[PDB]
Amino acid sequence: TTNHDHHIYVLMGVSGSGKSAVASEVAHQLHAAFLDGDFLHPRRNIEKMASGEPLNDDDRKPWLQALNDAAFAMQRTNKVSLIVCSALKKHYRDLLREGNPNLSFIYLKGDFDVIESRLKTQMLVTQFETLQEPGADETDVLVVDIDQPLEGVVASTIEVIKK
Amino acid sequence: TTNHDHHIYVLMGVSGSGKSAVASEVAHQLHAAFLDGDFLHPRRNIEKMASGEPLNDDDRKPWLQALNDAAFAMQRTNKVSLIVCSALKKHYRDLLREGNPNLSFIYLKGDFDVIESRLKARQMLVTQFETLQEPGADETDVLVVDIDQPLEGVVASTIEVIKK
Ligand SMILES: [Cl-]
Ligand SMILES: [Cl-]
Repeated sequence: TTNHDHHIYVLMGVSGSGKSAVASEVAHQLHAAFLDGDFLHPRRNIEKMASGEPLNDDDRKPWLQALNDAAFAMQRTNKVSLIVCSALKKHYRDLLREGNPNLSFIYLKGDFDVIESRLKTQMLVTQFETLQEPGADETDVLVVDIDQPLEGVVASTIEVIKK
Repeated sequence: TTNHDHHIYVLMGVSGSGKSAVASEVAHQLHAAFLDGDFLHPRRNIEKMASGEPLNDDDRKPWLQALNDAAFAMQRTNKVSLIVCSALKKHYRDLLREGNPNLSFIYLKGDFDVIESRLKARQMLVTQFETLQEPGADETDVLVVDIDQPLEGVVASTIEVIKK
């Protein structure tokens, strides 16, 4: 039931890296399916998040699981699928990869100053702390330079789904 | 924690009535948020479908819960949220309504002739119209939109209805 011709792109990166804005535009340009993963967070996680707490590994497990099922669902009937999901850790990425050999990552990149100077500084401090940038041991990960205008980021995102 | 200034629109109707393609154009045209409900079925249902097995109320219960949750999550940070769900039974509509007084439906409506032919160009269909319970006078949060129009026409009509 995996359609190896079909593909899922997880747009990943810290909060404020413009993930949603990119995925939406790219998806309209490409007529792709699009799922903002924030929406799948379980009520508990949002309470915690909204209250001002940063989540941990076990808060995210059930969420990542939910993204995994939705990628599977989406690759059934869409040639190209986009999922916004921060996927900060390598272990989280692995959870998304399971049973999804046709799923890969677009890492919308930038460092602390760019992002901050793009915009709660603390939230942002903790994301970068949690971020584990994917090394040479993750073959299915492409990177986009977000130190550019939205339109250029979208286009680089496009040239990478089409490369 | 519902936010009454924000609103969720669920596009209902039988498969082939164009739900997803309409929602996308509207969502993009309105900088609105958009969730195609099909993507939230559990593995369970998706494996079943892969086996040409058409679902019953039970397969749908957890799917509909998941949707209800997404609706709520979506309305935290979006003035306008769009969700695609065929939602043919009244009981499913109420299942979406729970805790979401701020969610209504856009019933994308057309006779069988009109959807039949959209499908051929892409049995379940007859069955579908069969399962479809049309929302009566007692469902007050239901707007209807005629789909025997050019898609741009249908898109324009769904926006008209949301701005009402
Ligand atoms: Cl972001
Ligand atoms: Cl449809």
